Amino acid sequence: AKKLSRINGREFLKQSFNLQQQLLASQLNLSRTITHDGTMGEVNESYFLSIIRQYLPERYSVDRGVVVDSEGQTSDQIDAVIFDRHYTPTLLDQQGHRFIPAEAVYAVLEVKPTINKTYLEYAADKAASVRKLYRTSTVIKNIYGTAKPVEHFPIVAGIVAIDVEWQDGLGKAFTENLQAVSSDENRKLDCGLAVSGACFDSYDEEIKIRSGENALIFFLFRLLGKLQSLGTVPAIDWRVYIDSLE
Amino acid sequence: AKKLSRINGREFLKQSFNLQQQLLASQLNLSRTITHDGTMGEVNESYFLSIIRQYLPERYSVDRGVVVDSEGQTSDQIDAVIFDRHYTPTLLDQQGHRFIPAEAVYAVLEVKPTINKTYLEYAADKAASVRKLYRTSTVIKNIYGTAKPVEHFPIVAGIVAIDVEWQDGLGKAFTENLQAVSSDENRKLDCGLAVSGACFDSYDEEIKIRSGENALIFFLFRLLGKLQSLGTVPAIDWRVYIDSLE
Amino acid sequence: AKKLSRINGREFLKQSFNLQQQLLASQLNLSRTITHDGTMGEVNESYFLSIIRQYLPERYSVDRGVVVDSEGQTSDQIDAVIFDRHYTPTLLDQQGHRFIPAEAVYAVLEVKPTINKTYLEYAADKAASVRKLYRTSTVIKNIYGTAKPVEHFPIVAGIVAIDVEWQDGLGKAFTENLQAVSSDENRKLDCGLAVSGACFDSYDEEIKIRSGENALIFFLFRLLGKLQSLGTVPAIDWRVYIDSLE
Amino acid sequence: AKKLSRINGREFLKQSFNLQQQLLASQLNLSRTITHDGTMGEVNESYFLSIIRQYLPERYSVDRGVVVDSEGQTSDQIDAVIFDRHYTPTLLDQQGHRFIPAEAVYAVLEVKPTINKTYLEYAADKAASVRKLYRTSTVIKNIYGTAKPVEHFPIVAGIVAIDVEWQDGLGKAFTENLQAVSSDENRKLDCGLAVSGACFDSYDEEIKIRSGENALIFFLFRLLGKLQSLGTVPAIDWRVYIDSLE
Amino acid sequence: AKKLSRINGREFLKQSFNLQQQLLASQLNLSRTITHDGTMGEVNESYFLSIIRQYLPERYSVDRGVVVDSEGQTSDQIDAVIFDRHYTPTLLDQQGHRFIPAEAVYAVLEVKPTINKTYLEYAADKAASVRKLYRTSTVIKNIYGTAKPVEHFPIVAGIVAIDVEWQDGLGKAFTENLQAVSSDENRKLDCGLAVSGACFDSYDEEIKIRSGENALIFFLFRLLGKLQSLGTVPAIDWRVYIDSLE
Amino acid sequence: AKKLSRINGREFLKQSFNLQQQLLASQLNLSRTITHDGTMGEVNESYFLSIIRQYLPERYSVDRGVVVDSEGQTSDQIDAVIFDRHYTPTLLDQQGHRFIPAEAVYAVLEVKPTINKTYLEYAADKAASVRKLYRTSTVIKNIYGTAKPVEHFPIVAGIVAIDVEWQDGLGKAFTENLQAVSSDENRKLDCGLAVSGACFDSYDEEIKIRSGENALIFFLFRLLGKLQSLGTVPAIDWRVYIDSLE
Ligand SMILES: [Ca+2]
Ligand SMILES: [Ca+2]
Ligand SMILES: [Ca+2]
Ligand SMILES: [Ca+2]
Ligand SMILES: [Ca+2]
Ligand SMILES: [Ca+2]
Ligand SMILES: [Ca+2]
Ligand SMILES: [Ca+2]
Ligand SMILES: [Ca+2]
Ligand SMILES: [Ca+2]
Ligand SMILES: [Ca+2]
Ligand SMILES: [Ca+2]
Repeated sequence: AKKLSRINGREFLKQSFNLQQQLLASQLNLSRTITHDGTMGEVNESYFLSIIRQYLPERYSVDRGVVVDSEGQTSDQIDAVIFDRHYTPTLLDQQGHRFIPAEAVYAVLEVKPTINKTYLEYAADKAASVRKLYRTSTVIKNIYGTAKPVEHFPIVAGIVAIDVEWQDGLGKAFTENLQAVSSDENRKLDCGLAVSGACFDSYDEEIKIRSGENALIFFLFRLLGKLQSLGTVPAIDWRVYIDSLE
Repeated sequence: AKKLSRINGREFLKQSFNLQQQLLASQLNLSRTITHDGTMGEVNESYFLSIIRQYLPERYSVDRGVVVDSEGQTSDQIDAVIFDRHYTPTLLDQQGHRFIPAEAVYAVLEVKPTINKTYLEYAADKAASVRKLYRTSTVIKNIYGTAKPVEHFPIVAGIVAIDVEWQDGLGKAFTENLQAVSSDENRKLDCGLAVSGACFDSYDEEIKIRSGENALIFFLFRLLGKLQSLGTVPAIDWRVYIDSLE
Repeated sequence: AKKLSRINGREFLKQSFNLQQQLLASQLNLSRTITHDGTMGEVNESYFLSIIRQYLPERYSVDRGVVVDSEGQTSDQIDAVIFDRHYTPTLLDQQGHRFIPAEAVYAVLEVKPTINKTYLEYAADKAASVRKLYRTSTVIKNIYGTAKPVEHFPIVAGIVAIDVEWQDGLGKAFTENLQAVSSDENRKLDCGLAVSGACFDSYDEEIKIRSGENALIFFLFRLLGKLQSLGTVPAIDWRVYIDSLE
Repeated sequence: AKKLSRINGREFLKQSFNLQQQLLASQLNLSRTITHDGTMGEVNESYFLSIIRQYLPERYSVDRGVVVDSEGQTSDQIDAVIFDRHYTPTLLDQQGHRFIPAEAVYAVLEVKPTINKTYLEYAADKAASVRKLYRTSTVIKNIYGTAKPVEHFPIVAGIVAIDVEWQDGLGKAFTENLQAVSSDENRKLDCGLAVSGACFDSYDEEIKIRSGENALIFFLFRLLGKLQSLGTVPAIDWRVYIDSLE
Repeated sequence: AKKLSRINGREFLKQSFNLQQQLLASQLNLSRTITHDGTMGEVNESYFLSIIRQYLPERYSVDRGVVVDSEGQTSDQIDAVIFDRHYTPTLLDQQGHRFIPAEAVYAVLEVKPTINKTYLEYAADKAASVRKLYRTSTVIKNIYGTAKPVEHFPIVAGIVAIDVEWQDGLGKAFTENLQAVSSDENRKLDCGLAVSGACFDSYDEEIKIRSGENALIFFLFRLLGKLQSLGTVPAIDWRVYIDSLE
Repeated sequence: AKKLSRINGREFLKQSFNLQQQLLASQLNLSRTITHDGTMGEVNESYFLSIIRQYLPERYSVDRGVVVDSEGQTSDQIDAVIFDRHYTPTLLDQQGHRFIPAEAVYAVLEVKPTINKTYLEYAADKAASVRKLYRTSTVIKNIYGTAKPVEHFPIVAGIVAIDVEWQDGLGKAFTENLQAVSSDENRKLDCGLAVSGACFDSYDEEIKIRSGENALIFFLFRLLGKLQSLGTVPAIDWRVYIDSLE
């Protein structure tokens, strides 16, 4: 039996996130093990989806699915999409199998067995499949009148994995590979999380890396801040989703 | 067995709405049949409510009930109300039996057996019972300070039915009857849907009509756009719902 | 059997709130009785939470828990917190046991056996435990650009109880005790409700008191108005919840 | 303000039901008023459905809809069906618009403006539309082996209304009319509730009537007992719902 | 960053429970700390309720509230009741504030700061307040006919706490105090859990104690087995909850 | 616009299933297309899970995950498991990522791009990974006393796909391949569904095949019957999931 004294606010905050990080590591590694490293099934993104949905403000929705645009083009299948449903309609889909208008998307994340060159490249491919889609923006009626259309922001993209393959972790080889992957704005990976205890992002332009027990809390609060900086999705042009129909 | 090749984004969008249109047609026509054309019970609006709730952005709530104002006046029973709950309180009601402050209302729709003169007139009567109610508007605290009260918008009103009775569909006789019904701003019917495959609206001032497989997707996206143009409900004056109480 | 004629809108509004007031009185008094006036357990705040959650606009969340700040400091256990989750993250908690960032808080209420001097003082102590916590505010990206940080508002605090102990109700002795308790901005009690049928608030600076069947509807609409005047919580500085972590 | 002392268990039980009875009376009478006695819309059964769903054991499901049998025959639209979903499949319907296999049904109730001869006859017609449908019963695999098919029970049927029209309440004229209506096993009305404060049933063969504040609690506990006596629905013959399909 | 290899089934089972044990320890100890050892509020039982609800088979319901019998008698306020809702009605209550018929109860648990003599005695007092209530049992209609009434079983009772106060844990002093408390069948404590890592039960008549990382999984599986041995609650006599009403 | 007359019960039953079959075909084929025939992601089983969960009686639970036994052994990742939660505990998992005791399992289904030899073999491999796991069975307390342990039944296994690859559909080549796959009781595929419009099963020992619009309704009702014949899962031995723990 553990000797328990008292728990203070800082300690409880750390534990509330680190124990969830350990739970995610256990679940995602079970899935990686059972699927033989993603070769006999996809790593099960569901518990990651649940945790990020629980954390994120309710202005954000979180699910897996496919992104579509008003030109009829589709992304690849995306493991985790962070998107708007407060202002943007739902295309008569349901939880676990979304078909999302590109205008609604804030961020996308791919869940892979490990952070390595191969899987960074795959996650960047998924990102590009979303960022290549066309997005509309229209005027906005509000308390102060009608605002001009909001400029689109770059969609945030990342990778979530069980661990980091390089022996030195997220080190020089990692940053060189990330710099090379992110040599195309459609392919940029802004952030990533390994639930064994590492995270990175380029939100401040320079690559910032964290390791250890607080990786999840760092990843989530830093992502919160990046999302904050984006504002709300622009107003979808409803005309363009019906203009080719008879 | 059907020969299935591949499904593209445009095709999936069309099917996702047209198959729901067919499902609604089947359900609403069952209800029309069982009730002997609305004479032994009301056409069951519940599946329509579910579909429009699923489609609409989450800033909108959808339910059946009664609308009330700060003068104690009530509308008739309304089959489908699109309304705000993000800023406007709930009068201790529950799903399926709402008692809604008039300030919260964006739109109302009546579900009837068919689109014909009699049922257009009934749907216009229901609309007028809502539009006659009194609505308040107060100042709005926001990030930029306090905005002056927002001007009210006209509530949108429409009809949903199984089919269209005129042999020529939504044709010259229809537009003349709609023009005559909508000769009173309280009675105007802005839009309508027959799930057999027709829709209309006057959102662009002229009457625009669509028929066939895409009626539902047209109706929903055009309604989305009309709603977009309205902004958010004005801020309710909380004083007027308690000013006659001791 | 009661003779029932008809029900009008004003009458239904009054009943919809007064019958809920009677239900709350019955439940809270059962809890007060079973716990021997709070001495063998806390008065069960759950049904109060349900009613205020049902009434309040969906921009507000309602639950019990603990408030924490970016300095690691905690409030006492709070019976009812009205707070934001639309813009502010959730610290991986669940319903009934929240751990809430101080920036999210609009109001706090303590549930006690009765309104008397002792319990007013306890409710003021709980309020101060929340108001002493540190709150951040950052710039706000929005359709019109980026707004400067929003100034914090004073958190609203109150007391909910079964009845009022003074024989004269909320009278001269009450207002003197409330004036003395509220001689410290951190300890101010802005409002209160006794479900036997009394309420008070200082929203208009002078103390306004109501008694009888409409106490609940007065309390809720007046609180709605006070909340309205506050706007939305300022934007949390995400940096300060991770700045002490390695 | 009301003087509140203490609440004991018996008192809380009575209040928990009588206050809900008053709430239902208020809601159903609002609906009766707004619809002009059922002539401009159906009385809204939704709050009744919610209360009986809340009370009844979870082996029972409660909703509105249509009952269908394996011969393709349908009942009329039914305001409240008490039915099984634990052993009996759902025909891909949703809440508020059920399409229920006759084998699943325990009881049906019709909601009308008042208890009078006309509305008793209508409620009996609805009952007969359900009881005329064909029901199957097959062997039952269980811990002790396989049981022979269970014999069907008579479906329970009743009426729910706002009040009772006869000046003498549920008196001699009522019992004579109920005796005449229930002169056909398909048309029998086993029970009824007027939320103004009356109930009746023939569960003990003789007609038993209650009036006043405890009408709802009597109706619900007596119905519970009648349901108890029926056991679980027999096992549906899955073959008969697909035997006419190619 | 942690080195992660693979996760096997046994390892994942252990982690899935031990990490939840650590989470509960963190939460319950926060609550114990904030409330100053239960003296400024009750330890928050909500997260315990969530975990046991999640684990237990769906034949069991779990909540806090008060137990009542057909004689109008009430228990004290109970932190966690495991009870039936599949066969036994709900007395128009809601989650977090149940008013439960004694016939429905399988088990009760009290949440306290620590396992010590004082808190064992308090948990035994709570148990006795439930076990003293009167329970009915009636015949049971089922596929094989009608069974005679089922004999009542003893309600299971226990204690949940953060840790164990004795320096030697659940040792000789503990077993002597538990033996003395459990010298009255109404006061018997069958089991207990300290989330720091200890559990006990007398399910096999002798006291069996476990310590360490697997305390939660032991407690839950052993409780599952004890519950299994009880069968389903007997059939409530519906007559006795209405026999004193007019 | 379609000419709509009336809808009868048989017609509505057929449409309610066939339109859902068309919806599933559209969704699953979108997923097959976007994933390049399962090579760039798994076919999204989520909408299939939703439909079968909606249809099946509530004694059955439906989800994806991994099956585990009391020996610590795991199945492969399973796309759809039909299992018990009414009597069998949940191993602290959540929807979309279940970790299921083998004793709880009634059936398993694998979702693949098409019915062909390769994918039949893969679905049989998944089945065997579940059927190889160890299952316990203990005595059962019930109204009639204590029953001896229930004998285990063979788990049902199948395949769900978009279409059938053989030009002749489910013909001679299919039945020979199914006969060869099912030459090992652990590998037997009892049933399958192609949402383009074919289904098969061996529930009656001989292979029965259906094609066309009614494939889904046939598959679901025939599966219902097969499940019916199995009874309820045996009672899990709670001891064996904790016997290797210290
Ligand atoms: Ca287009
Ligand atoms: Ca993946
Ligand atoms: Ca007024
Ligand atoms: Ca209607
Ligand atoms: Ca800090
Ligand atoms: Ca309190
Ligand atoms: Ca048939
Ligand atoms: Ca009716
Ligand atoms: Ca009694
Ligand atoms: Ca306690
Ligand atoms: Ca074992
Ligand atoms: Ca698959």
